[PDB]
Amino acid sequence: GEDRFFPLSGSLIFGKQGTGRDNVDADKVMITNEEEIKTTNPVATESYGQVATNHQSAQAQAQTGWVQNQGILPGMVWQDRDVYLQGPIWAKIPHTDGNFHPSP
Amino acid sequence: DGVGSSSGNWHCDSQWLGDRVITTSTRTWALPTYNNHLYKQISNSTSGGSSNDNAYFGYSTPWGYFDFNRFHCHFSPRDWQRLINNNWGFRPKRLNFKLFNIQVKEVTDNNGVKTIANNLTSTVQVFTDSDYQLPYVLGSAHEGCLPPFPADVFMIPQYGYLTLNDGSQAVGRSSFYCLEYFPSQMLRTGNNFQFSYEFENVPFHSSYAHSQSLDRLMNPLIDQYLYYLSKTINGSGQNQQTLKFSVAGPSNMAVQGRNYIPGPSYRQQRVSTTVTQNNNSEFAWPGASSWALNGRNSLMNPGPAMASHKEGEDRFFPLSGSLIFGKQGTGRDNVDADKVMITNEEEIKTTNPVATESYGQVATNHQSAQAQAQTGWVQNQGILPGMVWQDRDVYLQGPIWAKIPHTDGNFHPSPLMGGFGMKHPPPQILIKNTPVPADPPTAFNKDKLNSFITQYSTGQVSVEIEWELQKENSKRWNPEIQYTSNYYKSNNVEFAVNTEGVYSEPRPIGTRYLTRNL
Repeated sequence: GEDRFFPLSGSLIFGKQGTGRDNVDADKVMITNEEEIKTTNPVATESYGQVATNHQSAQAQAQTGWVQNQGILPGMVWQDRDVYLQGPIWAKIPHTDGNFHPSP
Repeated sequence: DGVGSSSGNWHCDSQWLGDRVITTSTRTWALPTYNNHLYKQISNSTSGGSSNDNAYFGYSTPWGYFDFNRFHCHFSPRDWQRLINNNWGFRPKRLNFKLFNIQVKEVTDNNGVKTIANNLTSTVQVFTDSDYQLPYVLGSAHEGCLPPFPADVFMIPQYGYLTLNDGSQAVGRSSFYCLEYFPSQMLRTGNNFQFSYEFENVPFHSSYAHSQSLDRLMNPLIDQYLYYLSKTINGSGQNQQTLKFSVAGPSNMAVQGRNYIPGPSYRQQRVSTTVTQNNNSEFAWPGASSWALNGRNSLMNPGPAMASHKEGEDRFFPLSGSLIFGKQGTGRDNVDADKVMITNEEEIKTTNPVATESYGQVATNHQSAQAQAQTGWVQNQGILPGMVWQDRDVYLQGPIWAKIPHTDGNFHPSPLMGGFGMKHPPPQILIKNTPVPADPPTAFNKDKLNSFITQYSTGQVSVEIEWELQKENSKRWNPEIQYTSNYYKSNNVEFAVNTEGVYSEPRPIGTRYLTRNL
């Protein structure tokens, strides 16, 4: 319902034909939208959720904090970033001891 | 096959085929009588009731076990060099264990002089647990392995295990195992024991470093076709805001986009070797990263795999994250820093974050015209979908394999201390002197016989492991780092015997010298 904003560094930004190198106006580029993927995936600009930070008691109220980042859990499901016609087809998975879901 | 014949010969050699090396090694051992032929339960309360966080309940057995889980057992320092200089990766394939030339000796102690005599008919009994039914203690990096130097004689360690407890008290689920209830193989002098084992397929260990870091994978000559937000404020003064974009390229290196990110981090406290720079407080236990289980804090010893000293400053090390090996002839407690050997993670800093430093930074709120942007620090990070790392390095003094606990699920079960995690590892090999009782009373008595004969056994073991090698294909032009000996003169030779006969290993030796492209 609000498309006015976008994640700072999380979005893909493509330039329009004949676009300068530096300090080009917002209308010179093409900003990518993640809208489709919001069913399985959290909003990039918002916290993942909320979690209890202490134990309640008769004396103590319950305090809960914000989860800013979250790793994988065992029940967790997501999708990969969308494939644009202006974007990369493949990538090389670095050769390493271990990697998780090596999708670029 | 008799008393006079020999059970087997001494076969110790390393034969290097192109793709595989076979390391045979033979030692001679001495097996005492533990617990006076008794099972006994042990707890903290047996040692002392001082700690809750330190609490245990378990059983010590008369049995003892062979442990060959360190590389120095199977490799000479020259064969380790030949391995780590010429090969990218190595993996174990098969294992062959022989036990032969067993000889049992009764100690008859007369109060004038203690006398030792050979006992021909006595037996020693040996079984391997191939069903992994007994608790598997080998993967814990306990002392008691084969000695590194083939000429030493080693005493076999006593077997024991821990089970569930609440405090020092047992739980209904705590299980008691009778090692005597098993089909062991009894054998006398003139009998030999052997078995073979084939390692389940595991990934090669990486003996290579990386020749380019994860954050520089790009072409330094060419721009990306993607843009970043370069400027927001359009100038000093009120109401100056402009979204301005720029092509990420060689000029601004950091802001480029990347397909992959470094591995997870669990932050460690940073301790400096030079002692004046450290805080004047007991921060060891209080200020250390730990993990709690069942209301019980287990200090986080090498949990993740992370670079140690960042770069250019090696003076410090992660508090509990580093591996610390002791030098030859080192005390048990409060030994000085120069008595031990501190391991360096330096190689792995290309794909992995520095252990002592935060993983990164993250936005903690939404900006607005009224509100500034606040960002916090990420102290620990889990796996993400684009995340890449490497495993901790394999030292010649360190563990070869570990047993992956049998559980519903696990992620990348590589042992955090090092080596090859295995669902079914090489089976434990347990050995005990069969008891010979002293003269029983002439009248029958219900009570079990508590009087035995002082006795011990000897013999030789042969541990033959077959390895699989991944050879260096590297195409780089310039020469490569290798492991060398310091040419400069010294009173002694490194990795050689002393004047009084004490063998020692001067420093730890990792596997990562050769490099490879990331």
